[PDB]
Amino acid sequence: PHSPEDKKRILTRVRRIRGQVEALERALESGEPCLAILQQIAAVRGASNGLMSEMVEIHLKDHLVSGETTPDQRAVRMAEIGHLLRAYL
Amino acid sequence: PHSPEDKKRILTRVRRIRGQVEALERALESGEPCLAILQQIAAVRGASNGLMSEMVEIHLKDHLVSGETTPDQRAVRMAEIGHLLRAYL
Amino acid sequence: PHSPEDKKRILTRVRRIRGQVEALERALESGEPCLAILQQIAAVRGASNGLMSEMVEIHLKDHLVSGETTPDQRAVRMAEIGHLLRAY
Amino acid sequence: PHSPEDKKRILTRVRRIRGQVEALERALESGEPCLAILQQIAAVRGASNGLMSEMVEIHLKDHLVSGETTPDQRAVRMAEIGHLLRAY
Repeated sequence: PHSPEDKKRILTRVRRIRGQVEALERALESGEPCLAILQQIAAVRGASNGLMSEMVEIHLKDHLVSGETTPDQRAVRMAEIGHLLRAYL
Repeated sequence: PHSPEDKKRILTRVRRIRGQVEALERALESGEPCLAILQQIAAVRGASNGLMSEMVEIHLKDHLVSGETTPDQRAVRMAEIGHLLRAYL
Repeated sequence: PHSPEDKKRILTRVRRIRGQVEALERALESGEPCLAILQQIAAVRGASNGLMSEMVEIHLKDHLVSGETTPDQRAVRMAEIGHLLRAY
Repeated sequence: PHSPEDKKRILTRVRRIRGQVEALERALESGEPCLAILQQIAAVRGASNGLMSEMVEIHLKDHLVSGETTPDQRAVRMAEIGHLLRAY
């Protein structure tokens, strides 16, 4: 995220997830039911996906859309993400 | 896909999928075992995913990287597919 | 799918997919815009997933839930399906 | 997870996720480049997915396969998980 507001809202998502992952680690140590564990992991998966989507859009918008850039510059930028994107599906 | 070669290899992938979807429809009519159908379905999901990844990459290369475009042009192009990408994950 | 009710609803999904894929093949043959093509491929991927889901739930219910089975019988049936679930 | 080995290996996955998320939280606080962050976020998505996968397989084996259960018991257990599978 380039702009402060983007940085801000991504950090907010990450701290939420950290909290979920901490709650999940507690439940494993404390021997909480298998069902609950499965549910918590599903919540973490959903939130990680959601974070990935927002972050992909921010990155593309910041590096491929904005700025009086050249196609050569944007090609390098696209290549850096290409591996990430293939994996995303 | 803009270039003829890109159009060609996507059409090639789609025809492959058509073949699978045709075979699967056959297996359903023919009362073939459930496991096989589940498998054939899994292969179609797999090829559909792979087709998506590749097309996303081609589209991003053709509309966001290539061409002496303005940031305004790229924003319209990015918005046209923003929804697809969110949906893609 | 075992039951007629589950068998109709799966075929209906496939024929729907068939149609989308033929339309997609048509748009590629006719040289239509990238955007249109991207959008249909995305609709086909989505329909592929929905179908995978409906079919997984059917298979689990038919082979793991229904029937007075032994854990051994269910272990075999589960194993043939497990790798698929991992990929999904 | 029921067995100690399935319990250890899931905890090990969660702790590694914990680590990645704290590392990610760190890069954001410190103002590191966009690309690094996208990459770390992508590794966490990947790890979340793998964990979901492993846990689904563990849950299905422990509650649908193992144990002299009735189809009625398995139906209740299956329904509790069905939604999760669809979204997955």
